Amino acid sequence: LVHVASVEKGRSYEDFQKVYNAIALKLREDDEYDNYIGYGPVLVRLAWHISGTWDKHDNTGGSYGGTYRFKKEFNDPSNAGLQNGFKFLEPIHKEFPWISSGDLFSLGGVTAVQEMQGPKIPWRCGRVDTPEDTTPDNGRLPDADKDAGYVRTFFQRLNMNDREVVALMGAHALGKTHLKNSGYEGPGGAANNVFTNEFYLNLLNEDWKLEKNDANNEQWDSKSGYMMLPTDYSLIQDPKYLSIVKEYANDQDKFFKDFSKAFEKLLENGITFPKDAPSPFIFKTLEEQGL
Ligand code: HEM
Ligand SMILES: Cc1[nH+]ccn1C
Repeated sequence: LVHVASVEKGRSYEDFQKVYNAIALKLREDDEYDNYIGYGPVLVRLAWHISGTWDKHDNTGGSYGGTYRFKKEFNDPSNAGLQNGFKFLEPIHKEFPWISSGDLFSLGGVTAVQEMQGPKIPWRCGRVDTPEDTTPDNGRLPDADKDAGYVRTFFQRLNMNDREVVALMGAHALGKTHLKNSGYEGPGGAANNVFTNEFYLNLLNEDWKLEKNDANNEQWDSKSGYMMLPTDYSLIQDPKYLSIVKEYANDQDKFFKDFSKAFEKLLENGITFPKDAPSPFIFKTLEEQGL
């Protein structure tokens, strides 16, 4: 497979900035979802799940085809809880019917990170909706109950190296695990709808205890009321991952820079950009615009 980026006909930067502003205005507005966490965290989890199905060996999956819109992908056990993110973006797709699904789902993630005071993420347009039979089968997204070798081997399918994997995982400072969605429960820290390097500081500074939860799954729990998945806790059990965790805990700006590069890479895997294509857009936040 080759998936060539094709700009939505007649659209430029100012068009996409209007879709970004519509998602950001609605994030401000529906601030009550999930006990006042808001929809920012479920929207970056949706952009990572529609992107994380990519396989570098045959170029199948990834964000290009917008195939989460199909039942097979929508009902994947690993996507439980993302229906909420889908339902949020649905009025926005009725308002801007010209944008492709892959472009809207991925732009949802970019807008959430920047509006949660995260780094600016460069974003490219050009994903094209593909037919229901290009939908990847279930089972390509990662399990939580595993160790650092599984994590490393998994992320190699999307060709992510150690630094990219540790930077990407800093997003687990956001939102929370939910028992009915995944069999895990709890938040990762206190500031769960503001983007900071909190995931790393908690992993280095809390007194974590391994316990089983009400679903019979193990997780690491701390005195503070926080939790870590086995795959999260993995990052301080592997010596190469631990040096990077320490780096990001001591330097949030380095974390923001590397998260920005890795998250754009993740959202563009599997897509060829022609060099006539527009350069990546950097969108302004509501605040930058006085809105
Ligand atoms: C080995 C990698 C990963 C595994 C096993 C994993 C697993 C999980 C699980 C079990 C949940 C909880 C779902 C729920 O109950 O609602 C979760 C939540 C979340 N994940 Fe991941 N994750 C991984 C990587 C990532 C990455 C790379 C990102 C983003 C760059 C990400 C972003 C999120 C976010 C923001 C949430 C919170 C969503 C909410 O509050 O509803 N995850 N993850
Ligand atoms: C710490 C954590 N792991 C997954 C989600 N969260 C919040």
